Amino acid sequence: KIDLDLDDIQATVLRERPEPYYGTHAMVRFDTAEGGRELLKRLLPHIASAEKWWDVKYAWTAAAISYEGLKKLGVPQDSLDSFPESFKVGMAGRAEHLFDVGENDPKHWEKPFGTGQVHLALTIFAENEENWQKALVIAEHELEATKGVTLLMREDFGAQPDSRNSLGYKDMISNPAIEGSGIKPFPGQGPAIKPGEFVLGYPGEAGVPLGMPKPEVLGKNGTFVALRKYHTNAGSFNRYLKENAEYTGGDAELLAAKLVGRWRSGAPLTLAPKEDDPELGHDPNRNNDFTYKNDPEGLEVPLGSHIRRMNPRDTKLELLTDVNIHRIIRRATAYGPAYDPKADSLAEDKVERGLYFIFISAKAMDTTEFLQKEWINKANFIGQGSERDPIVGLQDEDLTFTLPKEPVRQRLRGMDTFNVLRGGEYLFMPSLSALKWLSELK
Ligand code: HEM
Ligand SMILES: [Mg+2]
Ligand SMILES: [Mg+2]
Ligand SMILES: [Mg+2]
Repeated sequence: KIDLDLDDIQATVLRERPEPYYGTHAMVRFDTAEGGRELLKRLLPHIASAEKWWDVKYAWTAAAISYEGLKKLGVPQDSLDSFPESFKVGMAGRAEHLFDVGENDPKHWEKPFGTGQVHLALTIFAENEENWQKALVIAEHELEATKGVTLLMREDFGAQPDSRNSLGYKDMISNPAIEGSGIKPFPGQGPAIKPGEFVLGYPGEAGVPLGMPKPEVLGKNGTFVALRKYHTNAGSFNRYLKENAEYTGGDAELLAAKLVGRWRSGAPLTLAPKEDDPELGHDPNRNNDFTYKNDPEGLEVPLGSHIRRMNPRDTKLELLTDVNIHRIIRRATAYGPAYDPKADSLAEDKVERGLYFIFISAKAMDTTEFLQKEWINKANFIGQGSERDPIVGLQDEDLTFTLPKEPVRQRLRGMDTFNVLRGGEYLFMPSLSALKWLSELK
């Protein structure tokens, strides 16, 4: 059944990223309360809802608002107080619960981020360059027309060869299935998570709705967003694959597969353990149909590989854990020059490429802080001590990655931080009704 008011929920909460994809991220500041309210009234016609999210849509526009954004809009103090504390503090201010330290410390963040300047994040997704522009010109026009707001930054994304990300992996394969979305999960995508884990106003896994913003028109059919921008050091990554390829029989593509858990083509190593299977990788009805019940030792998908860290499935962990409450919906967008596998100079790390991530969840701040602190930058849950995620963890050359083989558990060292945080924000992705309410304040 459809249990979700799809016509009130923003499209981005349920729509997969288009294939191929083009778009733009835009960070906006509200100079005056009335400027903010007006921008929303002008954008609101162009914010698509999640109606028939399984159908084709050549472009849609998303909007998500920071605490500072809500404050400036004039949201009353008793409504501001109903948002979680983490959201109030903002992402930079919560760096300690995110292990955003070292290279990722907020003092190094790119300009708009981490300062409270970002009030409104606008994202345009599109499947061809023509509808990207059509929606872009519409966005730019309404911005120009709104005195009282200024566009802080703007960056285009997508147009990647074969849609691969900034390290050449097929991304956007595994996202949680939502009970009540109207669509049965792809094989191996189950189980359908209770809808209140991802949309406010609805029961979660524990049977009751999560704490949500007040009044009901502001919080219902909304959700929370963790937006993070990374810079990718593909030079360092490439040199790492070459240096350590001896440990996977000279095959650098197998080593790239062991660090993520999937070949760059998308095939998971549980379904393609010895050689790539690019047709498997491209097929949504095949590329996710697996668990780890027959791989308890990480011989196929290593325990500390990226996808297995982020979604352990039936892996035995240290402490009891309901994986269902630690899921996140991801929208990844690669930006910058396309990834090149032969490029391994030091200067390749200086090419401005990377990823934007929009992580969506009714408790997005909690789950992002949880994943960052417990499953990316530690390995106690998998019994590998201080090993950290090879793709996005804050690496130290003397930390290791354990690559299980026959009959020896090989250890690798000398990793650099391959994806460096350039900034981020905790945002609130409001319902279509809540957006209208915000535009009619005061
Ligand atoms: C920063 C650079 C990152 C890169 C290059 C990257 C890349 C990937 C790739 C290639 C996959 C496999 C494709 C797929 O399963 O859809 C994946 C899966 C996943 N990643 Fe990341 N990712 C990054 C950051 C993050 C972060 C910060 C998080 C969470 C805090 C995250 C959470 C996940 C999850 C939940 C999955 C799905 C696992 C599953 O259901 O099997 N990723 N990522
Ligand atoms: Mg949307
Ligand atoms: Mg490259
Ligand atoms: Mg960059």
